Amino acid sequence: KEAILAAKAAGRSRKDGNLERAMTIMEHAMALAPTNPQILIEMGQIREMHNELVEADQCYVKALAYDPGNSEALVLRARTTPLVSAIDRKMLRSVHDLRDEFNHLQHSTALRRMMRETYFLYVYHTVAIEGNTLSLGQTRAILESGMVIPGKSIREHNEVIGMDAALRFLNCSLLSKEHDEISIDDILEMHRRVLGNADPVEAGRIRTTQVYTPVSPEYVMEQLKDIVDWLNDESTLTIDPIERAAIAHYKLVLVHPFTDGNGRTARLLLNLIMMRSGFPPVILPVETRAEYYASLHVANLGDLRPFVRYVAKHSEASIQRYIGAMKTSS
Amino acid sequence: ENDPAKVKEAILAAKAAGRSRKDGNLERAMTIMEHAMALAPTNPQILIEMGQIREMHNELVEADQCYVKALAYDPGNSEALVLRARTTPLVSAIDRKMLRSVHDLRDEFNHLQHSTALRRMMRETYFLYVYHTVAIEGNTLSLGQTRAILESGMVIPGKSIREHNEVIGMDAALRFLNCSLLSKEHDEISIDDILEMHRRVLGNADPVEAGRIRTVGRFTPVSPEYVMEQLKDIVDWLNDESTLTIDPIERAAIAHYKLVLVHPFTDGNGRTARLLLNLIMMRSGFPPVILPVETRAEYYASLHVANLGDLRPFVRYVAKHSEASIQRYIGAM
Repeated sequence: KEAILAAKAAGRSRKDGNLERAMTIMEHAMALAPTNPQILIEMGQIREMHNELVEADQCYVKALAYDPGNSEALVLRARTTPLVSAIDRKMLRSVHDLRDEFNHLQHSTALRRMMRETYFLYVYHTVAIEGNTLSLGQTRAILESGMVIPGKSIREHNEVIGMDAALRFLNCSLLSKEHDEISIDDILEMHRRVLGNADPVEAGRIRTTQVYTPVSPEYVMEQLKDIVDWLNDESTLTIDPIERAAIAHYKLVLVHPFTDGNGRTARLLLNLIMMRSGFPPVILPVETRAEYYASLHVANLGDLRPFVRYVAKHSEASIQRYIGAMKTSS
Repeated sequence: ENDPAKVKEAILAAKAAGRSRKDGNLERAMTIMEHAMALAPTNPQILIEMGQIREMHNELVEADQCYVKALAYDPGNSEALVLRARTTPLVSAIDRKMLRSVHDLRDEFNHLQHSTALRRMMRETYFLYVYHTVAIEGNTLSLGQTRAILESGMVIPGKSIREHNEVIGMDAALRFLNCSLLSKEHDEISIDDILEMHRRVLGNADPVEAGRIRTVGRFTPVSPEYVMEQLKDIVDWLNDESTLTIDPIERAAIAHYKLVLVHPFTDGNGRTARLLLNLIMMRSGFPPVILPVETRAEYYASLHVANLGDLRPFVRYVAKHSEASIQRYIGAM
């Protein structure tokens, strides 16, 4: 409603009134105002006034997605986009050189720290982000002792077990160098181990219905082939590894080829890709769940950049955290 | 290599006696030959003697069993051969009437009129079946724990996750058996039916291996093509009309035996075999057949004898216990 697109004009000369007042007005605005392009635009330039360029550009993109042809949105975005592109391009450059500077030594307990603790960290987070109520210590207990944890459903245990299986397959098959080509049967097998224990009838099997902002119809095998082909194409080595990974996750989640287990397998694929590219394990932490899902939402509006920024953020914070570990361990 | 001397003097003592007076008799001879048995189970002389003692106490089927083992352990042993020659047609008579008795008791199970007391039992029989069939394979979950997991969706903490998954998987397989493989529209038993049962048996506990057969420009004795083909031979034998003319119980025992010997899966063979047994028995109008874990030894003992060439003890075993099953339902009314 226009109570506050009208006050969006109150916030128009509040925006050319130079005040956190403008911001006030735009915030009560936004909280009450969903997909209305004028409101998004106003919010955008207000953000831009607070030197939030990428957030502003985001507002403009959402406005344009909800309203194709909005020429004010068009002229604002036309100006913001190239800036956002430079910024993102060495966001990537930065995480990459921080990666090259990770590869500075082979110490046995870099093996101990990294491999072991980040393995359990990985499994924990990947199932927790989907809603699993297991703790890290309980996840670890499950993998090492295989006894049952009090208060938890057999389904949660099984999600953990499945993930361990999938990870092991990934490591002892798809992460060798002799395995230079990623097959479609490999994605099927990853899903089969991911979901096997929790749902044996559906694990490793393509869905045979449509799901309820939609997802691709059951034309489905072809897109899987597409993904596989794209991964093995030589041109795709010229793309930034992180963007490559994000795009894999995105393609798979958008195809949504299984009845369940799509997200876990997508993060798995992401992780596979960047590990084959010399990166340590990438953990998308459960505390950032909201951000994660939020950015995926924007990805279905046609903008993959929030998600790329997300994956960048967390592979960088990950590597950064390891370094620090070594530095303290002196 | 060498039996202990005490066995030897057991045999020389027993070779000069066994007569009908008061300074020997039965259990004088028997206790001795039994201590001997306890020290040398595979000694043909002890088996033969023990046998003739059994025959004297009107334990014909057991006597015959002794002779069969003696001849199997000692190929060409004619003492065993002639003794068996006397015992065999009698035990055939005995067995045939056992089977007849079990069959008439099955016929009177099917005339029991379905009530709300019966469906109670039917439902409880799921838990009972799953418990026994997994306990036999070594699962340490209790009947109460099994029931709690299947009926209440509980979980026993501090206990193995794998055992939970085995319980759940078996229950799945059993439900599949009842709601797909018993519909009269099915008739033939396909290879996919056995595969589907295995896929449900092992699905939760070991998903990578479930419904999957264990796996020639080099040496190899095993081949997916060869194991698959042996399975095909099994199913074809099951659906062939000639084999419909044999007693369902014997058909079931032989099925169990054949599957266990091909052993087409990396694991879950025994469970799937008991399942197959049960499927066959149910399509012939029997209630589920529960081979109780309390009788585990007997179970394997009979299977032992099967590998010596004699499927009769096993047949007698499954007959005994389907009779106890039907009896479970009959007696509860």
